[PDB]
Amino acid sequence: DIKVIKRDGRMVTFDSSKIYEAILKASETITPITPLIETKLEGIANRVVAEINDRFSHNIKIYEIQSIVEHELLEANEYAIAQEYINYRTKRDFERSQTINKLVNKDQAVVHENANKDSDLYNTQRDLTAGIVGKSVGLKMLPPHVANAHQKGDIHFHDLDYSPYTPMTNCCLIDFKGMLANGFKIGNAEVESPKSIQTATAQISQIIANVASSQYGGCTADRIDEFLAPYAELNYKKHLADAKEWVTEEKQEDYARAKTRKDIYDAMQSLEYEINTLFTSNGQTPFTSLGFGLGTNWFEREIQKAILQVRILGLGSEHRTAIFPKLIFTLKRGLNLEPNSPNYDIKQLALECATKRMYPDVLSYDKIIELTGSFKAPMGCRSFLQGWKDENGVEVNSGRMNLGVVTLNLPRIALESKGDQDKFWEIFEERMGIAKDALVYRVERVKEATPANAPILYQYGAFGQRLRKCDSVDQLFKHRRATVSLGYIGLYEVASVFYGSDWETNLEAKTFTLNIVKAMKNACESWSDEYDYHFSVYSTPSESLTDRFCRLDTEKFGVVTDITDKEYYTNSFHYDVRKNPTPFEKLEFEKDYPEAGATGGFIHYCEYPVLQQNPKALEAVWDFAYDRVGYLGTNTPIDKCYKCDFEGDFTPTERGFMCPNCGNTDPKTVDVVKRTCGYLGNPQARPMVKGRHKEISARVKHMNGSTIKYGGKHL
Amino acid sequence: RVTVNPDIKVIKRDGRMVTFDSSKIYEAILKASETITPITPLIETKLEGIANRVVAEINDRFSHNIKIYEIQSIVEHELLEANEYAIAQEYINYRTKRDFERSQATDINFTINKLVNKDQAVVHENSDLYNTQRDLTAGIVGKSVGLKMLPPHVANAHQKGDIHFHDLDYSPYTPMTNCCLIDFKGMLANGFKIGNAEVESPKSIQTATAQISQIIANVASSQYGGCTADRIDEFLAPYAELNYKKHLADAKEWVTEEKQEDYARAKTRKDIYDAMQSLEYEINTLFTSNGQTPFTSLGFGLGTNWFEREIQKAILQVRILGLGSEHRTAIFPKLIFTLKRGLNLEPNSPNYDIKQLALECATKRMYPDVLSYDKIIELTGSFKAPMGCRSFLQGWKDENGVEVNSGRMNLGVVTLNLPRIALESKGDQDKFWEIFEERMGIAKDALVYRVERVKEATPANAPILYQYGAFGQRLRKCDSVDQLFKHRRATVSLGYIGLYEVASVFYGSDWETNLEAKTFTLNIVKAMKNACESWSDEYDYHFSVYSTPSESLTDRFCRLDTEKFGVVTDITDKEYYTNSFHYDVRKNPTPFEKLEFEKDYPEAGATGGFIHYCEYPVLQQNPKALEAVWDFAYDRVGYLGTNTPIDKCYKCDFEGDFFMCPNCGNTDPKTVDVVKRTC
Ligand SMILES: Nc1ncnc2c1ncn2[C@H]1C[C@H](O)[C@@H](COP(=O)(O)OP(=O)(O)OP(=O)(O)O)O1
Ligand SMILES: Nc1ncnc2c1ncn2[C@H]1C[C@H](O)[C@@H](COP(=O)(O)OP(=O)(O)OP(=O)(O)O)O1
Ligand SMILES: Nc1ncnc2c1ncn2[C@H]1C[C@H](O)[C@@H](COP(=O)(O)OP(=O)(O)OP(=O)(O)O)O1
Ligand SMILES: Nc1ncnc2c1ncn2[C@H]1C[C@H](O)[C@@H](COP(=O)(O)OP(=O)(O)OP(=O)(O)O)O1
Ligand SMILES: Nc1ncnc2c1ncn2[C@H]1C[C@H](O)[C@@H](COP(=O)(O)OP(=O)(O)OP(=O)(O)O)O1
Ligand SMILES: Nc1ncnc2c1ncn2[C@H]1C[C@H](O)[C@@H](COP(=O)(O)OP(=O)(O)OP(=O)(O)O)O1
Ligand SMILES: [Mg+2]
Ligand SMILES: [Mg+2]
Ligand SMILES: [Mg+2]
Ligand SMILES: [Mg+2]
Ligand SMILES: [Zn+2]
Ligand SMILES: [Zn+2]
Repeated sequence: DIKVIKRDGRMVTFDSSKIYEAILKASETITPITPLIETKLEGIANRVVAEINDRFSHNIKIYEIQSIVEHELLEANEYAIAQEYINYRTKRDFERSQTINKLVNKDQAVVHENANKDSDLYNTQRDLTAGIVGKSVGLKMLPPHVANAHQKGDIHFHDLDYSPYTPMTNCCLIDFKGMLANGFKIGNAEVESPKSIQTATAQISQIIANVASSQYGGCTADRIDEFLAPYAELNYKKHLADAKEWVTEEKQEDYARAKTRKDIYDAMQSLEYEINTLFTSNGQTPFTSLGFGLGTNWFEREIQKAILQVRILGLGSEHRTAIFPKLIFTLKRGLNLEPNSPNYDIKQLALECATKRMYPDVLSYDKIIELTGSFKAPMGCRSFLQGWKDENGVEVNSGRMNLGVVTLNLPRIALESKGDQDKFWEIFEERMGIAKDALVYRVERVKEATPANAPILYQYGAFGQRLRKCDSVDQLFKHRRATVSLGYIGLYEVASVFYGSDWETNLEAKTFTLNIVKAMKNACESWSDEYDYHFSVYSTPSESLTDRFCRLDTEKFGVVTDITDKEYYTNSFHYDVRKNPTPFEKLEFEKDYPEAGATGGFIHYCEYPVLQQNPKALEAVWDFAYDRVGYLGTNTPIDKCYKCDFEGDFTPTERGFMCPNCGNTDPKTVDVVKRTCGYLGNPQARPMVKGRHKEISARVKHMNGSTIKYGGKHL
Repeated sequence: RVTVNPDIKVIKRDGRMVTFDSSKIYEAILKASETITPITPLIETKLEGIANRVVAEINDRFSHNIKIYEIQSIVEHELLEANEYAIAQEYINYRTKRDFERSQATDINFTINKLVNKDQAVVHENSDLYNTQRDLTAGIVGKSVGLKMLPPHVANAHQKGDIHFHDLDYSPYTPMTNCCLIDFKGMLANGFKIGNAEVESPKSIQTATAQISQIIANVASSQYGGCTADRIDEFLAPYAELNYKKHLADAKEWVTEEKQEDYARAKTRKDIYDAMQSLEYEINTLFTSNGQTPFTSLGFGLGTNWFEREIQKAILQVRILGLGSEHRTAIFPKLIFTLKRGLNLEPNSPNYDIKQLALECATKRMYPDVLSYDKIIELTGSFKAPMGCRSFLQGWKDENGVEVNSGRMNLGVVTLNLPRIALESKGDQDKFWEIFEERMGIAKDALVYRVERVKEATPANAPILYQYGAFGQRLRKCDSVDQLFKHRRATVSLGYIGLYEVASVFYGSDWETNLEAKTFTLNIVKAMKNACESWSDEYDYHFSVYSTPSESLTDRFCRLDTEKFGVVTDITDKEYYTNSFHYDVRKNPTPFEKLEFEKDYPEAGATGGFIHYCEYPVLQQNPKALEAVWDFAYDRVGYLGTNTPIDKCYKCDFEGDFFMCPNCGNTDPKTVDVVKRTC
């Protein structure tokens, strides 16, 4: 290892952190450290070490290290941190021997957190430029008042990187049943109907990879155990015919049964791994959901079991938690909910999986039907289609899509209200009109698409009906077949402005938040009659919005107590994550909001401790939730550090998450899984924005218990 | 007066190694001083004393080369040692100003705002998928940024059409590499991380081929060129053997002892076919950010045992059968079959049955192309399949004396517009070699730049390549990627095109029979070979002569020359340039005549990339005729591709070469199967 020559002459040992901490001090003079800046600095620090060993062999001087640090800062295009580092380092060199320049424009004086030349994948880097062009051109395509409201922060026009630059749609339920049945053309090949479940799960992932790049939202395989089971019956028939030729007569049925079991497991094992190797143009994996649970026969049951035990096993030899696809298990009274039900053994398997992998989320078969008019898994994260029938009276769920999302900054309306609820509704009506204009423009823009733009969607069965190149894409959107999302956020903050930080026990406060949801549902019903598309109230995931709205409102209104001071906004109608109600009180409080009109999109979370050796505690919440809420997710500490074998809940810091036992943050040797919003995420692999990270750090547990499964060893 | 170590060379910012020149240091210090006070003899004495301390420190801190910023660091250091704080302040301020402005030429936010507003150009060509439409804007930005990053004389040469700097959409904006031979054998044996999964070694051939298609997808997004699975029948065989091992174990529990061996054999043969079927269909459903299928190749043929033979047959059987119910011809991956005397060449050879199958496949489809095992060894120093289209690695032993082929890559291509040089000569070969020497130097500056650019890549920019085995050795995040490029490990491509047009300028249309006309074209290849060998000794990367594929480059050079020189007879009047050294496409020599004429050019030094095309009417639907060409080619050329298959109209059921359809006139690509070579 190379030694370092100090300025006085003595030789010290190469301490790599002296480079990082130097760069850190220069960055902190511009803006406080964040998880995103942390990985940016660590990547730049690695390049410095690389250049040092590439340009020097036995020793290196201090000023030689300084010239590499400044050189690598300019090679990474970090002009703001470089200007600070160079001026300070130069000032100290002049002082030891006895500002220097200004060369950065207003837009380069800020640290760009989502752009790391030394850390990002190539396709991530090039797609970044496509998104900048797309957003810039897209802002001029919008109606100017809609574009102005987005820029100010009154509303949020979602997915500007993709829409309206392209007439892309949002999310959808892929009609896998129709596609796999008749075959389809994908890429250069036009495959035929699969003759086994292995070929079927292979075609599914290839369909997902294609759908993921024809739309800016997620996609779901609804009732996968049911449409996959016929292809697993082909496997049984195969193995049964093979048993006639080779196997003893007394063993032919056990042979075909045992081989088909392994085939089903291998097919779902392939679906798990292949989805985790797929990626869109930005380098990130596709946002995918698998829904299952309503199958009853042996093949449908085995597919359910194989999905869960694959997720339980984990990815690779380290058995890491699979973040994608999202698994959604359907609970149904009489099928798997009661201990006497035939599929109850699968419910106990899904309970084991949720205590080890957080997934699966659970749907209430009946409550979903009541809230949304029919049963289906949510499109992507949490978007629900409403009950809809075709011209022949046939119920149609899979094959339907969402056309776009626009979200209202509700806390802003409360902060502009100055404690006057009459002024709140006055501003609320104005903001609703802007959102209506934005949503109508989205519908017009998506209708300008052509079947040739996304053949997998419009021509080969993903949207249910196959169109010709001459047909209009609106044929699959009109008559309320497609949905349009009117989003919102921060009902807690809206109530805190008028009723204080402990309004949850105030009925008049609760009524206010419920009347806001009903008002949005009322307008959506009116818009749905005006334009004959299904507008619905959507509980927007706070993955990026919680930071953007809180950041823009802090500039406009300052540090408002309980609102902007915490640096995040509470998601939709959710309970204040800082308070600690029981999971039973939480679901009883929140259940009123989807019933009031928030049915276009919704979810419920609960924070548990380590539940791996206590699944019945989780089962009491699922059973309690069946009659009250439709979509329930389970959060439980399932992190793991592979340096000291610690398992539990990592301690959040200003830079991300570190091991509570040894302080390890290296994502190569830690498995940190947190619920971003609906989906799970790896905050050590892809760090979240500061606001999203603050909201995650503010979450308290809802039932007592230990957040440590394995304490770890002393290193 | 201190003398610099003569073993030290200055590495310019664009990668060029130049002679050390202490006057460059003195003049720099002088320019900073003149901004403060006029020069005086007393100041000169101080400035040349400082320059001496700079050269002494250089000799004290570096042994072989030194970068520009390392010299500047010493200049600023010694200025502060000499207590010339006024000069040092002016020098640092000016040097830092130029360093920032130089980095801002790679900034997107500056140029994207200009692209959408005022001065930057968008339409620069002289497509329905959304990801294609979004990728167009990424390439517009990349080409606009890339042109400002290149050395100015390289950019001017490219825009004028004197050279072609390949893949401006991707490099130098990103430090991406070009093509490679993926080291599948190392990845599959030791496991690897891909996406979010740290997968283990495959326990079956079905899992092996599934991991291959996913590796290919991830590699295809980490580079702008093709990738190749070399000797796929051989490294897949150990995984097909695992299928046999577990089938024989199941046979012991379910099958009677008399049938146990036949059970494991039959099931394993089916598993092999199913696995290769998946590889075929999964490759065709892959796509890069532009929506196109990644260019991929499978090389196979040298396997001998039962498992290797079955993998070869399965590959050819799947390709023969076609894609889908209509049995369309699969264009990707390219199949490259290895002929070898004693293994499958002559009718008595053990694998001759596979050659017969390959001949049937190449006739009914287009692929497999064939490689002469012996000729490739003679031309490239060792045996390996071409990376991507036709890029060949040279024979290379690693630091442990082991021959390495898979895991190596090409760093970029720059193609000389040779027909233009001939037209600029005005009939005088003396001016040709004069202009040829100049264009040669410009291409050298561009290739040196590409190597310097790809070395800026970090392992984290492409973990599948640098960290998880695609390039052989696995690097850490704090290592340099150059470890996998240097010591001639990676190749650099010097391209050319249009030897027919060049000779025709000085010798007329029918020069092929002129002995001195061919000697001239062969001297052009030899001049390129010798230059590349010299560049390889200078920079320690393998520069090689590359017969650039025509693609769209043959239209860019011809279109730009038509604007510059007009309609020249036999040159630009046909609206295309003949590829590299190939025989005139308008002339119709026999396959044996064509191969005898063309074999000299790889032998002359065009070995970094080459292929031989034969399009003879007798070869259509005639496996016997094709075998005559393969056999004749084995001892003469190294890489041969035969006829394209008949274009099929699925309506009206016509077969021919047609675009429209002679029997009806259909143009719908859904009911039409047209097969063309990508390169
Ligand atoms: N042991 C070391 N290993 C690697 N880099 C080092 C080491 N010590 C110092 N550096 C580098 C990192 C910075 O680029 C540069 C200045 O860092 P700094 O910690 O202030 O060093 P220093 O020698 O001035 O120490 P101090 O300020 O504590 O006296 O020196
Ligand atoms: N306030 C700051 N602004 C910008 N960069 C800073 C700041 N503080 C520290 N740094 C960076 C640049 C310094 O070279 C490096 C090491 O810090 P420091 O020890 O203060 O400086 P130094 O090593 O140049 O001088 P010295 O050791 O003589 O104090 O950290
Ligand atoms: N891995 C794959 N990915 C995508 N398509 C595939 C894959 N393997 C096969 N296909 C295509 C080829 C056919 O057009 C269609 C049916 O495949 P498959 O179920 O393997 O039937 P098959 O006709 O090859 O019969 P079998 O495998 O049962 O002998 O799917
Ligand atoms: N051949 C060389 N020998 C020694 N030092 C050199 C050489 N070329 C450049 N330098 C050093 C001297 C200065 O400290 C620094 C910048 O000098 P300069 O002549 O402007 O280089 P350059 O590569 O930027 O060229 P130019 O500005 O002419 O294009 O580089
Ligand atoms: N006007 C000046 N004031 C101060 N120092 C100067 C001035 N002109 C030149 N120098 C010094 C510092 C420069 O690094 C060095 C070489 O000059 P110059 O080639 O113009 O700069 P450079 O090499 O940093 O940039 P460029 O990228 O344009 O080559 O001489
Ligand atoms: N279709 C697939 N695509 C990608 N990786 C896969 C796929 N199937 C399995 N893998 C991964 C999982 C393991 O880490 C590794 C080995 O897979 P595999 O050979 O199926 O082993 P295994 O442990 O599942 O045993 P077996 O299949 O014999 O029961 O590859
Ligand atoms: Mg210091
Ligand atoms: Mg397996
Ligand atoms: Mg200069
Ligand atoms: Mg098959
Ligand atoms: Zn630890
Ligand atoms: Zn026809």
